[PDB]
Amino acid sequence: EVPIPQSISAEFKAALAQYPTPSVEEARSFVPTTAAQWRDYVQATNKMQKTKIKNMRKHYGVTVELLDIKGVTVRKITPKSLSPEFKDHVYIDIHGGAYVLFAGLPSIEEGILIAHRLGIVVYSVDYRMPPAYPFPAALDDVKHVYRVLSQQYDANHIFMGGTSAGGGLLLAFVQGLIENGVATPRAIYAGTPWADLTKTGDSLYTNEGIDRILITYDGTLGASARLYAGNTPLTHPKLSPIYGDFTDFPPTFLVTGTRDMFLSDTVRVNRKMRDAGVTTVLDVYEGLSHADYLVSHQTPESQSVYRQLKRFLVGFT
Amino acid sequence: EVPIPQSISAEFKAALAQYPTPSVEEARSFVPTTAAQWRDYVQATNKMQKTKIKNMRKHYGVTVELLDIKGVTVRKITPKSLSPEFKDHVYIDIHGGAYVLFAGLPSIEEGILIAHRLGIVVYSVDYRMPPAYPFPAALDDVKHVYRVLSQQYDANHIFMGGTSAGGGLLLAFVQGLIENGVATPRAIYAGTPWADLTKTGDSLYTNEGIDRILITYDGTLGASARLYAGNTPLTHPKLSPIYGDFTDFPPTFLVTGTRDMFLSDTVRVNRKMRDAGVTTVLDVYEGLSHADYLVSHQTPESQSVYRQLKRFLVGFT
Ligand SMILES: [Cl-]
Ligand SMILES: [Cl-]
Ligand SMILES: [Cl-]
Repeated sequence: EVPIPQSISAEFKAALAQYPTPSVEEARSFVPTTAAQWRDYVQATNKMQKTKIKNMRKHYGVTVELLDIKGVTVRKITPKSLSPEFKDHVYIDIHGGAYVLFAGLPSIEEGILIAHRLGIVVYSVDYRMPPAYPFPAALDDVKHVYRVLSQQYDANHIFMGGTSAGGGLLLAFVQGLIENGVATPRAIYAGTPWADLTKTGDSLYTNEGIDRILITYDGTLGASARLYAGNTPLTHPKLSPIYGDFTDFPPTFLVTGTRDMFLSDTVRVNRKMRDAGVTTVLDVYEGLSHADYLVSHQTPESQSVYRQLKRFLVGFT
Repeated sequence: EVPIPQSISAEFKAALAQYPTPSVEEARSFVPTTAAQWRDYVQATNKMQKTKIKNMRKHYGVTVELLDIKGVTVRKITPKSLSPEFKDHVYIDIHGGAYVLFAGLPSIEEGILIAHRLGIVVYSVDYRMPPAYPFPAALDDVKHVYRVLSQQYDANHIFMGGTSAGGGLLLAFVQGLIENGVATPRAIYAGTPWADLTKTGDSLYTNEGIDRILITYDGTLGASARLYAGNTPLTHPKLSPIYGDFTDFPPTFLVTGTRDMFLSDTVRVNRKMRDAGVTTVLDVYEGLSHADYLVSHQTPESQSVYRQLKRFLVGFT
């Protein structure tokens, strides 16, 4: 069949060995259909994640300050020391979770890694999600936070980033800034972005059962897309920003992996950006699934992701 | 459950639909193990490729001149229209063919595309191959041709590129220049390089039966590696340049695709280059198999490859 990737770090090999190869069958059949089933999936998953966040916060020694910005919950994450290159810049993090998971403290996982590994202050947006708040609630929240932080720091001193759903939301958001004539962030990061909610990217098929994190589109992933979308067609560019326009995008850093089910959508975004004359850096990791650099963040591969992101953003300071 | 990639061009869809792709079992089914077999296989395959070349020549209207450079056959390819930015620059092409295919006129397939689409004079090296001339004959040939051309043009006015085996050979060649303190070419291109002759890259397993050009390692591909290597262990860095040092490499453009069995080798090379401070641009195409931009060159995808390569190299003139 398929061995653990032989050329990856021994640390990452150990990480992969410790999860059983989960079941495509069991992932496909897991689909909430009632309000109580969605609520409990979300609440139980978030409770599990909150413990990880507490440990990470203590480990890296970051401060986490709970704010309200124009009615949006935001957590400001400050590392023990800051990189001099990022003086007077800040980073706005848009978390992932397939548009249904990781509200509250669980939202700040990547935000902690960014703050600590880049040495930059991070504002992680705790945006609204279905079932209660489907599209466009999350987009409205990001807009309202950016309007405040852009006035306080200047657009050209703001970096933004997000993984997975947060990456897709970010692309949709920047598309909206551009079509409304509003100044964009200096540079952005999209980690394995959910750039198309439909089952269109080839790797959704070919890395089914290979991506150890997403596993398949056909269970909660597609169902989470439909819940977020409501009666909006899934090809609407603010749901699926691959279908929007990338003209005038700020320089973008895109991360994915050879086993990632969102490999295709990440490279589709890269291609459409380059065709629009956008500056991009694509960084694809051997052997890596969707967001593996988050899931297994104490690996050389994870360190590499944030090292290369730092080098990229430093270039625009 | 593996549909034709839905977002690729109509032209590339027609190309994939109409191609009769061998099963993995067929491609394993057999493999030359004697002289009759290797010579028969090579001749038959080369005959078909010769047809493609004669037709591409006619279609693109390039001029081909037959050269002998220190006993090495080289074909000089001049397009009907030259790009002004490439005045006094030339390109050296190192063809692919798994180190056994496409000697003779068949060798110039990518050289034609490069000459026409970049508008640059191309020297395509017709290097010696097994079974008659195993490693290091091809590498010696490239060495000889570069010495003469570098004298003629200056190294900073030479670009070099290669696809598949030719890409691997070019990486090995450039490592050798650097360890001997010899001035390297200005910038280089490696298209889906064979950077590791062992079955190590994860995509050799995961894109088995998905990559429509290579299909599987475990047929003629792995056999061709062993024929080329002879009794040299496959991890020798001049066979498998992923195991060499990429420090001081010139800026490199790397191309691959999400279905490519050499996706992994390509991104492994990219990661070692970036870790060694090398400037790279990585361009991954949705839905594309090994060298699909050559096999199906009359597609928007293929045009995009060379458009992006041209942009990259023009930046270094
Ligand atoms: Cl997610
Ligand atoms: Cl890149
Ligand atoms: Cl080849």
